[PDB]
Amino acid sequence: QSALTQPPSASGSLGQSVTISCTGTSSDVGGYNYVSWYQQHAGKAPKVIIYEVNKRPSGVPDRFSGSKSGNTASLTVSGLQAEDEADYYCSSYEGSDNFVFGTGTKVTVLGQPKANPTVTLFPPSSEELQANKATLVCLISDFYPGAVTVAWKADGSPVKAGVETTKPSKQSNNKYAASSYLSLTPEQWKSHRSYSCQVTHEGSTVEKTVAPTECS
Amino acid sequence: QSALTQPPSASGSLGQSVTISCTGTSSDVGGYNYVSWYQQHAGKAPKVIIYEVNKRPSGVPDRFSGSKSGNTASLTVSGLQAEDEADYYCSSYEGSDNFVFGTGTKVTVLGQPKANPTVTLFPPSSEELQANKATLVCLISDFYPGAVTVAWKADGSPVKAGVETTKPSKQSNNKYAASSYLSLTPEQWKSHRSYSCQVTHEGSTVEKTVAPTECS
Ligand SMILES: COC(=O)[C@H](Cc1ccccc1)NC(=O)[C@@H](N)CC(=O)O
Ligand SMILES: COC(=O)[C@H](Cc1ccccc1)NC(=O)[C@@H](N)CC(=O)O
Repeated sequence: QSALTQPPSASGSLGQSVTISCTGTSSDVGGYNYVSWYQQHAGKAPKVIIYEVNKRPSGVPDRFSGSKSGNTASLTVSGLQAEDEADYYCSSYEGSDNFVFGTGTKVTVLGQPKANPTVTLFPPSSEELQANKATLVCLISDFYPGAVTVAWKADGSPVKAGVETTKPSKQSNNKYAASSYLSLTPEQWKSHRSYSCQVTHEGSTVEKTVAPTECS
Repeated sequence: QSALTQPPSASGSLGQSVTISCTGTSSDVGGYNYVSWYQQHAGKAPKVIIYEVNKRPSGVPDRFSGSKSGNTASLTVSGLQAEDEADYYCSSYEGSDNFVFGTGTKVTVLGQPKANPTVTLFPPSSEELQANKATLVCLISDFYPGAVTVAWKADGSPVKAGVETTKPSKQSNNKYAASSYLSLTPEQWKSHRSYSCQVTHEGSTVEKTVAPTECS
């Protein structure tokens, strides 16, 4: 019926350790030894890092370890790293082949070094302009925290109009990425001098420009 | 690792009957009758919706069926109810360590017409190769539901590492558009026949190839 009361948040520090614990009743959790832990990364397939309460599949490292106490098991992670930022779930065998999960926890490894973005501007394909099209993409990546402001200007004065930015998403490196594209026209692209993309991240503005190259 | 595989998106309207797949071939023993189907709404904890190919726990409406087709675990949400729009995972238990998890299928009760992705592959601008670096940006715009799958190949052969994908973000036209990039040294760049990016999205599989002919 109900889930296994799991806290909604935790916080650790690079090298430290954090114990995420979920609780239930003496019917599902409290009765057996099948309290397992999952871990999916921000809207992405789950993964198992614990089973039979205190155990791990031949992949999860030695920082992962949970153990059942009362009617509540609990996982803890030391050697805390940035890549550990994620939502964890707790399961537990119920009655008639029934399995129950926790209410979820989102652990945030604090103390994570701050990064300034790396803006890469791109000129329309050698083939984009062949189909009578032209769109520029401002690749903002490798930055942290996860908030940024992307802006576009024409030959010098604002261009805001026909610009689509996307939310910032974590990468494989535990930092963020994010693009922003402009849709021009070969003609709305040629009849100019230089377009530029501006990325303001934590009081640190970056700004690359672009000009037409004949070849690619 | 992602042995089990499934559509990026599977959508329909009310009444319809979407049919998610779990074609986790990867050959396997081709005899793992333990396939589960976790349903994961947004902002909530997953939950076994079907288990053992086709067994259903207490609760689950008959609207759901489960089955293995040679090497294909499928699920069907006939009469697609509104409250059925979520992410639908799938799995097979292996070696008590290998809990392989599908990749996730996000159902969507159609809210607007279907919009296929508009991928445009970008090569590293000359000025960038003038900084001893290459970045290939794959821009995917104008689609729906907001669920895409991106693959990378260098010379036809997959590019399993160095690739980055963003998370679908609604555009001003409420049409999703994500972006994927692959960072590589000018050498890797120049040392390959042609580079290709190819997103997935409900049947269609548009792929764009880019050759390293650059001006620098
Ligand atoms: C997979 O565990 C089992 O084989 C089944 C339960 C089950 C099977 C398939 C899907 C959900 C639940 N049996 C068990 O887990 C039991 N061996 C353990 C217990 O009674 O606590
Ligand atoms: C029915 O719920 C299950 O499948 C669970 C957990 C699980 C998690 C992720 C992927 C597959 C299985 N599986 C089981 O209980 C069994 N596969 C393990 C056992 O028999 O002890």
